[PDB]
Amino acid sequence: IAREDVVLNRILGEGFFGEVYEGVYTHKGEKINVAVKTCKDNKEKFMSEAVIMKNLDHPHIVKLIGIIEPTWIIMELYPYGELGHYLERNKNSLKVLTLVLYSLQICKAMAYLESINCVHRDIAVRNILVASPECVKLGDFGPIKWMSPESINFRRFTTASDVWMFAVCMWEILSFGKQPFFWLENKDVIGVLEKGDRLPKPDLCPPVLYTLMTRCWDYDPSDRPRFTELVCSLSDVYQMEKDIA
Ligand SMILES: CN(c1ncccc1CNc1nc(Nc2ccc3c(c2)CC(=O)N3)ncc1C(F)(F)F)S(C)(=O)=O
Repeated sequence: IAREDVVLNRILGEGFFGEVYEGVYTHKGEKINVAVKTCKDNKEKFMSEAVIMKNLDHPHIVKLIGIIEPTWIIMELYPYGELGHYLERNKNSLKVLTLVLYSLQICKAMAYLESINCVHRDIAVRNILVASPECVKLGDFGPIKWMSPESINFRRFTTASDVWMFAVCMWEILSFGKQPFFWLENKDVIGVLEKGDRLPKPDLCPPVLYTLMTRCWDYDPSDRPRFTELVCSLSDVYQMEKDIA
């Protein structure tokens, strides 16, 4: 990938390491809309996540097109934008079926990541991209109100703590993008969790799906479902909602 093959058109916004731009990438003459991540120990880490994304090849994880070793990461651009904002715009037209579909698609992403003990740390609707109305994609690697107790208290992140956060993300999806614990300030989140209080069931969320969510919010990380079991469960929730629809 040569920099002459990538034209920058506009700022997309501000990423962890530097600016993100949108532009177009052109070897067969096809014009491809891309997001270009840039970088102002953090350079090497910037590169590490890029190499990881280059090796990931999954339908529900954002696609890396190439890397320009001013180091640019050329990612596929999804113009629909973040899932959170997509949900709030279309909350009156979106059906429960589709919201379970989105959760299942991210869970398939996570299940793949789990199989290589790869902890993601930012499974949140703001970090999920809408590729099409029936396809969401998990964004780049990494939020007190999304984190498990053992991450808030001990800065420990495992696949089990990703499962907790995944259930927080499902809560966000079934809530059409509300922020978890928006009635709480950060300081009293862990206190609330220590007591055994959780997020309440969203109005549109089927009870079977909320039971699954509560299992992911087990204070004990060992008791939480694995992502492989969740995919089967949600596949099961999805087929049922589809039959009702
Ligand atoms: C805007 N930013 C993001 N916010 C949330 C998730 C992802 C990004 C940027 N990443 C991507 N962003 C997009 N598309 C996209 C997004 C957000 C909007 C738009 C398009 C239009 C818009 O108005 N907001 N497509 C692919 C990627 C990716 F991941 F593959 F590199 S930022 C804070 O500047 O980093």
